[PDB]
Amino acid sequence: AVKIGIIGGTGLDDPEILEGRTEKYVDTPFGKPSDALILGKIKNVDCVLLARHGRQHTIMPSKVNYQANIWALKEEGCTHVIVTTACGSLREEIQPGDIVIIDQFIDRTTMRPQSFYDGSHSCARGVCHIPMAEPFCPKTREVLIETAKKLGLRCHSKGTMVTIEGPRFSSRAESFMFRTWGADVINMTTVPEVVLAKEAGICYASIAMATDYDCWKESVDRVLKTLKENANKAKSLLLTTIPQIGSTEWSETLHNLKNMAQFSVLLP
Amino acid sequence: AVKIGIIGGTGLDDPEILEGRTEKYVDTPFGKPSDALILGKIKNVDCVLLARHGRQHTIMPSKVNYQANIWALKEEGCTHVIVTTACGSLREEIQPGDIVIIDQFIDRTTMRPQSFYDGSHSCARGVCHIPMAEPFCPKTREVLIETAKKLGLRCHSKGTMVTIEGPRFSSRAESFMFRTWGADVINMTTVPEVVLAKEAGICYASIAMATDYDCWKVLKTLKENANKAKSLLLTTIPQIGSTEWSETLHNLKNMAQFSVLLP
Amino acid sequence: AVKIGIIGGTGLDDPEILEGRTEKYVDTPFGKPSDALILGKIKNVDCVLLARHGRQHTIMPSKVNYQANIWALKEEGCTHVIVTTACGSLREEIQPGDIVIIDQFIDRTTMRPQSFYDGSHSCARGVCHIPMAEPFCPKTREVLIETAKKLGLRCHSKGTMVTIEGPRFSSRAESFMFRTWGADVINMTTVPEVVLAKEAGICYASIAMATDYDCWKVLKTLKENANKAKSLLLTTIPQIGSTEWSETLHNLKNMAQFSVL
Repeated sequence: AVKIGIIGGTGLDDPEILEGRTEKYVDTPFGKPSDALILGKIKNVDCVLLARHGRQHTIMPSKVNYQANIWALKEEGCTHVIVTTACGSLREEIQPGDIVIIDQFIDRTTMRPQSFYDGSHSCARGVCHIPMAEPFCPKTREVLIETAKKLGLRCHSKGTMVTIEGPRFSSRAESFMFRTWGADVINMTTVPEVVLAKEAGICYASIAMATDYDCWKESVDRVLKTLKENANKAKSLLLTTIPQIGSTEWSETLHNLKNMAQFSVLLP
Repeated sequence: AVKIGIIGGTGLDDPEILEGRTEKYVDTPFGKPSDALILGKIKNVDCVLLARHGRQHTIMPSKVNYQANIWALKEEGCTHVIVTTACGSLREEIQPGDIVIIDQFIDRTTMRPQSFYDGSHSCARGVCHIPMAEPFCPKTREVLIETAKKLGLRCHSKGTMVTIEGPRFSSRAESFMFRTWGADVINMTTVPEVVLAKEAGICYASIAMATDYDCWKVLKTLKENANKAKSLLLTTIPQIGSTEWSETLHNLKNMAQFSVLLP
Repeated sequence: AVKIGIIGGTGLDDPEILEGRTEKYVDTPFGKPSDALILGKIKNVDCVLLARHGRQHTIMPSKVNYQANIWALKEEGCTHVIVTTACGSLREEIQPGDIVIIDQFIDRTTMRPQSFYDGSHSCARGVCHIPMAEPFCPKTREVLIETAKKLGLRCHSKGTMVTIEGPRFSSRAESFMFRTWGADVINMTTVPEVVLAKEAGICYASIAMATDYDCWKVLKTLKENANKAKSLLLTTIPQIGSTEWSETLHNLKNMAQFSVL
């Protein structure tokens, strides 16, 4: 019995994707989420859609309440969270329009809370050191990859996302430097989203859409065109991927995530 | 009608550079600037001088009000902001006493707001993703570069500045690490000043003065550097005032306005 | 005359270490330290033990009040602070159970104040730029190195620590990239602890105990490390007591004072 959190970023602020949709506002112990939860369905599978930046795209990446967002999805009984993110490419072979099913991340954020266990909440007591060797759910990633192959989508099977604080773009020096650190794509929103998802014991996976090369590489209209196409690629990828997920067993996987998440907490 | 904002850093807390000096505190939606603005002129060019750390150098770099400093200068009607910075050298060929007219930076700061568009000020609404592929004004830089040449100053034409949070200096491991990153010089104040200037649509350039090599390899050199930097400024500013800036300024403002996503 | 501050990290939250335990809760202009200072002696050397995370290990690395901790140890008269840290290893040659008398750090923290001189406390006036070229006391590190040999402990003589913000662990890609930066071991507590000890003019060194390989490549080896660290401390501290320091502290004290503008 699965329930799929879906976080929609840039170009997917308010996407018509769910059947039988209901609007639901919640509060959480970490504050309010970016916008109403959108309860709904794809084929037979229960989904919950949420606009990372709010449905009018009014919340900058530094100010996204990632804690509230993941907590609200957890609380609504989500088993998976699949997200999208418009990103810059740091690699010749990752072309504008390409999907990257990222497997790793490099944190360059500085102002964002990264744990539920901050010692200030009684819903999250103790000190948690969550493991990050494998931040993304490999089975959910496997299905995303398989399904994009089916759809005939240009797709990369792994990649390391460097997440910057923003809101500014990179400098050229930084773009070049990120390359030397082994980053493949860049954005402002993966961290700490992915980190909090692990703490919450939720299978998390990210659909990264390369909207353009970052400034290392030697037109707004071209970028907005790429971005709109990318959004439609991502929409089908989700529409086709989510029913595949709803047709396999997950209690196996989910028991191991819930355990890694409990076992990272140190009691007083 | 240019008007040059000038931000004095280490060694330039309280220089006497302007004619017809006048002084006033000013307010901004972002808080108090580091100190009173000093108004005055260099030849026929209107200038605004501001001490980055206060005139008594009382403000540490993580505590500098970058937003108010740049907003103040903008509201005063500045077209340009030319700044000095006392830096360390990460490169053998950038010798103590050299000037670097930097053209890139790497961010190592952790505590500083980098945008006016934080969602909480009526004067800056929207989400702004400002491009930083080319963070300093190349045209302002080019005049600085040419003027340094005419003055016979040891001057490098470009360089990448790594801005650390501070106020502590870098470990030796860190200094070596920054070299592997392609950093050329190191300081505490370039980020976010430079980012906020672009968001403001002001032409920004930075005269960086190597006081020493960083620890991978003070006071007297620092005094000589301020005097070279002051000379560069006195000679550059009348050149900026004698050339045309409308298209440059129009390109900056358009890029900035284009960066802003409204509801 | 010397007095040895001792900060105990993970596995050393409340060690049975000092002769004649006297419990002293203090306050500082930066807040309360993680817990009571424990006063005591080891072979006639005046010591002050402190639990980094509190005696029940309740405070996470990001929330440790490093300013209150260093300041309290300093007011107490400490000439030296020797600390323990439970770390990950980023090198094949640094195995679980090995000790590393670290000599460098790479800062990867984001949330943490790294100075006393913040312009808001009158006990610490002005702008201070503390040199960090040699963050750890070479004198104190040597004594620790010799003793560890004398004790039969696997021990590396130098090493660069990367201090990440946490509380999460590193991703693989971060862990590979730290190696290429030149880090050898990875923790969450060294920075700004080391930095504040320098400002304070106190001799600082750190016993880093590798509990595992970080993910580029358990609870048992931690308990064993704890023991090895206790030993190293019990034996190291009297050697320091029976050596001369006047010149070292003078130079530390002077560098600290000349860093303030």
